[PDB]
Amino acid sequence: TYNFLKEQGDNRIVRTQALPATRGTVSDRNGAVLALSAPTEELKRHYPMGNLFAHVIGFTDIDGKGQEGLELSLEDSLYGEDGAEVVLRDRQGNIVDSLDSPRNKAPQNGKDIILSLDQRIQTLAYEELNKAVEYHQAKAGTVVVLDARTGEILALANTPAYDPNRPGRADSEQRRNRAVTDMIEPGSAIKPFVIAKALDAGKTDLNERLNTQPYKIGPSPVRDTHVYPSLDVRGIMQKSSNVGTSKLSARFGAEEMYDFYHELGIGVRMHSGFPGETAGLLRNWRRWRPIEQATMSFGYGLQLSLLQLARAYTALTHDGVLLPLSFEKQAVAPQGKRIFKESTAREVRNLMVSVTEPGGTGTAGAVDGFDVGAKTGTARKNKHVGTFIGFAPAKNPRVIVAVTIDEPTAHGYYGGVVAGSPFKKIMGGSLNILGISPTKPLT
Repeated sequence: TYNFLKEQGDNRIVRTQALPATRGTVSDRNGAVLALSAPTEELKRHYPMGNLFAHVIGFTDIDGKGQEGLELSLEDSLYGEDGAEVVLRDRQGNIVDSLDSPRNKAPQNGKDIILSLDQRIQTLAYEELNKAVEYHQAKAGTVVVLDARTGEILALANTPAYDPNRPGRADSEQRRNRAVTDMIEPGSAIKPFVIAKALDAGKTDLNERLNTQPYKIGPSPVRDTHVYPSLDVRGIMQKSSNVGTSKLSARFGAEEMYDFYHELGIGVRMHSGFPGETAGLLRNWRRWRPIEQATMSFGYGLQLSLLQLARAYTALTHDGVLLPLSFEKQAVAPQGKRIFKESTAREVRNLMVSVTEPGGTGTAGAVDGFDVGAKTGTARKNKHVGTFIGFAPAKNPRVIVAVTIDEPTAHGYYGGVVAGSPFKKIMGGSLNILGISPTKPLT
C-alpha cells in the first residue's frame, strides 16, 4: 500500500507544516539594511546596525510580531502571510509524503520599507548626543534632525538606548522613545511663533519700538533677566524678551491664541505613524487668565514632544507652510497647511539669525560658514531640561536640528551651553554630509 493511503501510526503522522512568510526589510534612504529576517537554528530578526536605530525601528517578539517602534506600527504591511502544507512525517521528523490539500498555501512575504532616515546623520546625531549626555552627567538626551523643506525625518535618537537584538534585558527607561512619547515645556523655543503671528496679522511691524520694562498682571510680575527700556521686534527676538513676547501675544484674544497654538499641533496627537505618541497639553482657552496666556507666550503652561516642536519649525523653514512629518522616504514635499505668509516667514528667519550672533542669547549654536536661526532655553521639571533648536542656511533652510538634554549634572545647566554644543556639531556635520556649501567665509 502507498503510504499516503494508509491509516496513521507511530511512524506515519499527518502534520500541517507552517511555511513562514519572511518579514519585510527596513532600509535607510540610501539602501543600508537596518532590519531583516534570517532562518533560525522559523525566522529571526537581525538589526545589523545594533542600537543606532533602536527607538525608531523598535523590535519584534519571539513569534515575529512587532512589539515596539515601527515594527509595531508597520506590522500589517511588514508581516506578510504565512503559508502551510500538509505532509506525512515519520517519528523522527522526516517528511515522507506531500499530501494534496486545499490547505496547501504559499507564503506571501512582507513589504519592504525605505525610511527617510540617513545612516550618516543618525550616526553623527547618535555620537554627538552621547558625548553631551556623558560629559554633562545628564540623565537622558534626544535629537531630531529634519529636512527643512520636506518634513522627512533624517535622524532621531534618544539616550539611554538598548540593543534591539537583545531587547529582553532592556529597561523601561531604555526602551522609551522620548522624542515621540515625552511632553516638554518649550520655553523660549515658542517665542518665534508668537512674533511671527503678530507680524503676520499686522499687530506689529519691523519699525515699532515696544516698551519692554517689567510689568505686573494683577499680582504676578512679568519680567526679563535684564531690564531693557525699549526694544524693536528684532531685539525682542535677539534678547529673548519675555516682556516683549507677552505684550505681542496680549494683542490677541485668548481664543485666537489658542486656535493658533492648536494649528501648530500643540495639544493634539501628531499621528506621525510612531506608536506611543503623547498628545501634549493645551488647556481650553475658556479657562485662561491673562497671566496664563502671557506665560504660554514664553513657553510655560503648555507642552509638546521634541518631534512636535521640530515639526512646528517647518512653518518657519518651508515659507509659512506647516508640513506633516515623514519616517518613510518621500519623492517630494507633502502638501502642508499654510500658517504664515511666505513674506512673514522670510523675515522671522532673518530675525532668528540674531539669536546666534554676538548680541543674541544662543551664540553657542553658531556654525562656522553659516547663518543659523535658533532658539535655546531651560525649563524646570533642582532638576532642569535644556533645549536647543534651529535651522540652516537661515535664508534658504535645508536642515532643522532639535536637541534636548535631560537633567544635566556637571559643567552647567543652561541649554545654550549644554544642548548648544551637540546642536552645533550635528548641524555642521549634517550640512557637510548633505554637501551644502558655506554662505559666508569660514573663521
